Amino acid sequence: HRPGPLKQQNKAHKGLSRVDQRHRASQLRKQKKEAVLAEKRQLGGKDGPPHQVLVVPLHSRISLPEAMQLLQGTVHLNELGNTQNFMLLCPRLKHRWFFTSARPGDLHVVLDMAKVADTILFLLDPLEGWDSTGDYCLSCLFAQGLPTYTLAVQGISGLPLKKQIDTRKKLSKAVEKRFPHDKLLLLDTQQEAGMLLRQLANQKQQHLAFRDRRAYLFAHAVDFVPSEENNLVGTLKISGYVRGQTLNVNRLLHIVGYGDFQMKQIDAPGDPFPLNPKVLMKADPGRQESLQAEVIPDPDEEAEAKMLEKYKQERLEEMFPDEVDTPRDVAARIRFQKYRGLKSFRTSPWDPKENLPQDYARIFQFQNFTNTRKSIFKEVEEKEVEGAEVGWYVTLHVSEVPVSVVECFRQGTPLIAFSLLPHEQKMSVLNMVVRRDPGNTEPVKAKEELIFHCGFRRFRASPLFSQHTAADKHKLQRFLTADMALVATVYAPITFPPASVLLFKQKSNGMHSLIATGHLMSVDPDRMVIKRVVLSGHPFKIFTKMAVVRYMFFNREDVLWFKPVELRTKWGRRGHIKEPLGTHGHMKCSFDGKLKSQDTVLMNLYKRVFPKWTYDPYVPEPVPWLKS
RNA sequence: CGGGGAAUCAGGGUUCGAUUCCGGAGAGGGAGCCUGAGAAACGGCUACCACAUCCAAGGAAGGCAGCAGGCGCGCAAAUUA
RNA sequence: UUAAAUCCUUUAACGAGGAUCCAUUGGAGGGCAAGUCUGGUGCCAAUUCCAGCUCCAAUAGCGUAUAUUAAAGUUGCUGCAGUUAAAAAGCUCGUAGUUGGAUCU
RNA sequence: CAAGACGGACCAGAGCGAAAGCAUUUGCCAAGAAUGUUUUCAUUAAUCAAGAACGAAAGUCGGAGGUUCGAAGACGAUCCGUCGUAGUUCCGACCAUAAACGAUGCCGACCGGCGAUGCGGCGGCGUUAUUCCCAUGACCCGCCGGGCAGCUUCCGGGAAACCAAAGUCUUUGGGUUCCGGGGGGAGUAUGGUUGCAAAGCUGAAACUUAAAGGAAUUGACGGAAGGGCACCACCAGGAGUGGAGCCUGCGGCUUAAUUUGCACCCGGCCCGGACACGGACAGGAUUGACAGAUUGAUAGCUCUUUCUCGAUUCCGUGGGUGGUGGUGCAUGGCCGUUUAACAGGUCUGUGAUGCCCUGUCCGGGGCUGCACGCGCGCUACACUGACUGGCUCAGCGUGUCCUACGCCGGCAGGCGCGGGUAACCCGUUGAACCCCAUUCGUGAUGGGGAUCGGGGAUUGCAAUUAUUCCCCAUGAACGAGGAAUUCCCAGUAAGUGCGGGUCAUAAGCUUGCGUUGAUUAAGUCCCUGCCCUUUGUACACACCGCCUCGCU
Repeated sequence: HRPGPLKQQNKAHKGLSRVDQRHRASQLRKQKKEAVLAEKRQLGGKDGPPHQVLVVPLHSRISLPEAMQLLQGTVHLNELGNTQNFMLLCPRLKHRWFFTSARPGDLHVVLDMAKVADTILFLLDPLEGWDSTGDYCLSCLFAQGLPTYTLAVQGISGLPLKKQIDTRKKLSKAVEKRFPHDKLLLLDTQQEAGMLLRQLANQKQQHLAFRDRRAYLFAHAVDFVPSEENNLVGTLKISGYVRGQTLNVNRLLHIVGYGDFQMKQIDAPGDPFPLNPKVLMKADPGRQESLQAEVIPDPDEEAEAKMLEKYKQERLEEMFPDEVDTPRDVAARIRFQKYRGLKSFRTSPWDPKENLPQDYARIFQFQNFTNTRKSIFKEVEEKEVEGAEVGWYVTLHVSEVPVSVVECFRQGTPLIAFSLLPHEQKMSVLNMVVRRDPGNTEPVKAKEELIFHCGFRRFRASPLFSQHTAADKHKLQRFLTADMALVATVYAPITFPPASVLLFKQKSNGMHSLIATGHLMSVDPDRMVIKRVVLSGHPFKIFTKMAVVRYMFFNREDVLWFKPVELRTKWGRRGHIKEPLGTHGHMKCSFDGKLKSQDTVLMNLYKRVFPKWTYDPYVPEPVPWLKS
């Protein structure tokens, strides 16, 4: 209310020096330049590991051995059954290299020798940028994480000179889609080889969080001491350079293709290839050595028919969101017994600890995941554990391995190990957000097996797909929709984020088809999947704010068991179940407004869903990938 | 760095000019010279300071704010034709 | 052409119907140009998020950020104000600086 | 008698001062504006950075004095009171700040009217100084100058309040000084400087925000206030229901219904489409029926037994219409009514006209049955009385059911004979209260009458759950009625009887009528209800302030 003129309201009474700046700049610049000089001096030099360079030809038209001749200063040519990986020492530029090669389509080979490489040298043909296979390996490499890379074109000087300049111009477009701001170097003669080696030697290094937070190692030499040959299990001796952090023997060691192992000793023999031309220092004892306790120690044409059926199921679940027909034989209070109805999907609460299954008795939990992650990261960043640290060529005595791993190194498969962080070997629930790659559009059922690449770890498992929303509960997606990003929930060993998430489908011919890509969101079992089931029916008698609906049920007590569930329609109004007619599922509903004859009455049933125990740590080696 | 100059422009003004023309200054920071008509010259020498190269450990050699090219810096800039 | 070339210019031959030999970038349903539109997704018919259609502008270009200038008479010499809106000093004597009546054919 | 303080009323529309400020007489001192001027000097001026004088109150340092008042403080109440410290007073040093205001630099020019006021000057009749013996003072008239302050004004200006400056401003320049640049941060930090101190002067940035602010006109608005009217409001009263019994109405409780704002209930009849499709049908579809029975009763309208009529047919399923349906509009004739007119209308006609659907008679019961709350009435709760007997007074009306008269029966009531279609007969309307006389005697009693048993008569087809009356046998509650209020000012309330309407018979509702006849008042808005005027002041809304904790 506004006061009148008779209301008494009084009018308010209104009542450094330039030399010093230059000196400061000099001091800060000296600090930054000395720190950067130390960081650049570590890699490739006499106080660090060799600079590891993985060479990948992105086209089938590239002759890899002649390029390897060009890159090869003294060469120590180590080789395997099919691959040749050679060390290169050059005191002219004072730099040490380990040059490895990998053909695209060998998924484990390229992914492993790129997840230890410091540099990736891509090779291109002058005509096109890359084939479909090179595109596939580039998609996988972008998914896993790229270190420093360098682009080189191989046969530009084989073309006539009249086109050569224009060719490079054209190939710039063929590069600008995926490598937008990157120069193209040439590999024709020894002189360009020296220039390329110089570009690789002095270059800014991309640093990757997953492999620098954990100590890792690429095994240069591997041999075996079997305890019993009939047992096919014995002590393994793997020699390579310490790469990421200080290697402490009291932590578990993961081999990327064979899982976790306990390691007993770290010895430091002489460096076989030092830059400028038997002693053991550590011990085993199990007073703090972690144990391998992943589980709680306390106790023809039918395939095409199935594929078309899955296509039709994806179409139906796309066009009907969650509609499932009521069974005419089984009682709805029995088939849907473990279901409840929610007035509110978003705001109505749900107990995270209600009705936990047996499998959650086999996993671990965090009282606070964020505080634990900060504590372990602060410990691994600030403290300095008394172990073999970065630079020395060490040899690992690891306790028990299967023998076949040794045989793997005899064909040419790289052997890469890394020390786990604490709490990594323990199983839990991993929720990891994924998005679908456009190259593949085959249907993906939610509870089918898939191959997961998560943070140096490969395993076969069955996830659950749910929506990535901002609510406390997330509805189940039974098909991986190829437009948005969903969340896969799985039983998996604990991996502390960040880490890359690659999903693959095992095809019939042995190839892995890429499906997903992304980051591990969190590791917590308190996330829940909510299966949402629609029952629908016809309001066959419509009156003023009161309707008679059929085709919901077929018994009479099925209405009574599901009475307190409110109803909704496709056209917007809600409704409440008043009372059944009898014996046939006909039932009177109370509605806030009038219903159309073409309207359909619906209700939802909710059930809390948890993943399945499908964790297989063995991933078979694919055949080389090819475009179909 | 200064000027000729650029942008806007009713008129007055305002903002910019490191930058190919003119003048000045410096050649990692200071200093002292030799020769020469002319230099306090650095693609000349001599020291100190700061960095840094080869070495047989005795010694020797250094100056891209020239053209390319690299690292670093960064929001930010091209071929060792 | 030129040192030798490239490009342009000049000319043989081939080279256009979905002439697929396919123009983008932004904005619009409060105000300057441009909407009585649709479909999913949640809260108690209103209502968060997402994909679109239709329209509009400039066009081989069009957004964005930052600085600055013009709009701006919000720095005012031209050309602002100072009762009640930001603002005139407690008051007067109180040197420099600024301004200084009329008059000589 | 003394000490310190302060100069009211006169005292303003005043005056003076640079401002702060300035009110007892007298004397002294040194200044000052305006006025007057045919004096002098002759540009000597205007405005302020620097620097300097003064600067209310409170405050600080030395003294003196301490009446009143009085921060603090001690007490007593719960913004006040008693006592009173520093102070308030004077002198000498500091401090230099105020809403230190016209919230409005200073100097100069130009630009409306008016009649008042303060000082000076000029001109002028008159009245006064107990006619004043000339001037002088006080008044009176007019003018000039510098003031303080008003009223007025399409000078113009302003966003408006308003301004003779806040004008002469986009048609933008008289001179000069200080000073603002959205709101906060913030007059804060920092440095300098002044001060004995309290503090004074100078004075940011980071950051943060989309506003901040000025002026004016306004509907509605629970309400609020002034009045007025009213016994459906009040004061003083009268009669009281509400206290008891009976009766009646809303709910509530039972019930088959106790209908409802003969409508109800229990049983038996009667009839109740065509269209399409599929069935039965002359071997016979279907109609009529003697007789007996079921039934509260009979009845071919039913349950048996077959006589006859023969196409006049009869069974089922449809979300398909619908017709002996209800309803409105345009529509042509026809009454009575005030050429004309039908808001009174009427009448078998027209639109494949819009819409919504596809009960009769008979018998019985019930129509408040009753624990109750919700309201009107009758009777009495006794001595101003009850019983009995005697005496003596009306009116409004009504009547082919009002009745006179005679006989009988103790009475309700029967029989016969006349009057009345009405100021004619009932009827001189022989009424009841009231009066007189007897008995009763303060006693749930000769008060009061309910509820009961028997008998008789009347009204009706029928009186059972008593239609109604009469007589006898019983005398329950009822002791003047606690907190809502109903009606009322003269032949009125109240007491008391008598008629009309409803009625084959009630007595219970409403209307009136007459008889005896009271208390209080000629007032009021205290309450209630209604009608006015003012207002959006009061409360509320609104302003602003005050607006959760716990580890890493």
